[PDB]
Amino acid sequence: MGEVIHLNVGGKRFSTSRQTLTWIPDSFFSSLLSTLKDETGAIFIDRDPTVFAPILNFLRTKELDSSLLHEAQFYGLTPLVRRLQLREELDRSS
Repeated sequence: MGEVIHLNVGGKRFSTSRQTLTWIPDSFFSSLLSTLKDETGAIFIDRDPTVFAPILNFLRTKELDSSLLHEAQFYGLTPLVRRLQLREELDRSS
């Protein structure tokens, strides 16, 4: 049961599950999977992959581990955006 989704994000390859990409509703991925594919049949995402790895690992693990915030906003990853903004609030000295 389930579906394996292969992604090509600006030339860097990732493989994940449909579940991982769709637990956040109304996101970029929600729409994407409701498209452009490369030679290999992977879904192509025309974005810099530099911070995609930490985005993907958040979607997998539901825990964290700025450009990350900006990409999370682009992809419409609501809880990640929130937790990143609150991380900033936590650090405030004024």
